[PDB]
Amino acid sequence: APVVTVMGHVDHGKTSLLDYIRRAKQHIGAYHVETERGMVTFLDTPGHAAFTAMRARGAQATDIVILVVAADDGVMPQTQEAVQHAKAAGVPIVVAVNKIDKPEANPDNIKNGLAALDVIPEEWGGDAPFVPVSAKLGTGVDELLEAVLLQAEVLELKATPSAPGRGVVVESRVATVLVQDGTLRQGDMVLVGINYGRVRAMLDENGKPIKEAGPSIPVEILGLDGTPDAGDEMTVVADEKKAREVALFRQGKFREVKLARAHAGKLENIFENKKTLNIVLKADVRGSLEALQGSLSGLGNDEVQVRVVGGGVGGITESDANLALASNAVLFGFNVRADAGARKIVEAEGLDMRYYNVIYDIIEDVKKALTGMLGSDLRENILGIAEVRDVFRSPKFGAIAGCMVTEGMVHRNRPIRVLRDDVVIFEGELESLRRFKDDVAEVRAGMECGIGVKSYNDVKVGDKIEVFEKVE
Ligand SMILES: Nc1nc2c(ncn2[C@@H]2O[C@H](COP(=O)(O)OP(=O)(O)O)[C@@H](O)[C@H]2O)c(=O)[nH]1
Repeated sequence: APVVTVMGHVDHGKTSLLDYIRRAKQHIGAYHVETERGMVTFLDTPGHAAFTAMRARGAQATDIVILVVAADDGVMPQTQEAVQHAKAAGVPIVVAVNKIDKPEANPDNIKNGLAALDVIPEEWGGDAPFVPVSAKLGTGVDELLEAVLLQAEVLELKATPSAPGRGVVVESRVATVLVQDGTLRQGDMVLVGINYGRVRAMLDENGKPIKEAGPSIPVEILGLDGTPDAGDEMTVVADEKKAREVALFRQGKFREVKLARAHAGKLENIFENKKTLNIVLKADVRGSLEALQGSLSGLGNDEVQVRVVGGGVGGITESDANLALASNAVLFGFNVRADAGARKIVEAEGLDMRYYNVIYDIIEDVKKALTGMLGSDLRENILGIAEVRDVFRSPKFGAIAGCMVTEGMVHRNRPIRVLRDDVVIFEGELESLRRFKDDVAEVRAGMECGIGVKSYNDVKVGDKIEVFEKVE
């Protein structure tokens, strides 16, 4: 009885397939279906973003993952990101073409498009299965439900019924847990993550009250003193003082491990702490991604092997940061900046995150990291940010844009970058800046000004302008 997570591109059929499967044989976070070949359960929330977030806390609540693609407009970049996320942990991947109920959409380019992703099918090399399904039409459910269990061909031992409570939390709305090992008879003391309580309500997916929990079945518990996190682990204790002592020891241990990760996980400590140095790469364009991947694929043979575990085009989404945290890798943003959630995750944990705007710099830094004598605190710094709120261009010289300066100081003697959607578009120099039509040469923090950049008039609303100095 494995655990299934649905993964795929947006608007491809993940929710539709999950709903059809549930209806064939009240949203809490998980559900289960009984089949003659064997019971199989699914998690309500699909997508790799939620899958890796709980992965990052060592939960490992996945057994088999299924990709859903479409015969039309198939294998989009998010599908590649999802398969990367599934392979980083390491699980068998079962793929399924969903929209095979379209006006002659051929499920043939999908196979040889996904083949060049280490998802080689059976008829090609014999590595992964391919199934035609259709949530709308209904043809293909039986094949998928047989293949999900057929490809689950590991020992699958343990999960002993008579065992102490051991499960993982899913959704802390009252909460829900999908227990891995043991039984969850109500009334006994329970330690759910950093939390203590007693089992008073033990509702099921359909709301029918029960008292016993299956080996790999979900259950919604209610009665705890509050709300734990979404990736913690739950067990059974006996003494409330024991639970409190365990909670305080967990505070101490987490506070120690955060500093240990922020220390050893930096790029500067690669040689000291093989080890198969992992990196997570983000680039502004596909060419600068492929070139960097080809350069970083081979670097050092006898000592340390560098393998890229990510690779995407756009800003540093919090899913990318969660993947890097789970894989304990090093961020690498080439001409791309992080978002708010990525900034939050990087601030919380260690997450060595360094930016670059030159291809050679990344190879140089990685070579020194493998060598072990790299220099620290180099390659410029950020000294000011402004947000563009209005762009006006008179028909005599149109380059001025109104900007609100946020958390920094913008000046005239330093080069600038202009970026949209956390992606840079131009890196030149500052031509003019003025307040109240007065040509001031220094704008403080929190102020408002009018900025015009030389030899570039394309600024729009909601941009960002960063000012930096090459300091060595
Ligand atoms: N023709 C056809 N349309 C489908 C099929 N499956 C899903 N759809 C449509 O595609 C959309 C899928 O959206 P959905 O998967 O729920 O969004 P997501 O959860 O963000 O991926 C739905 O609005 C359906 O109407 C199918 O097998 N055939």
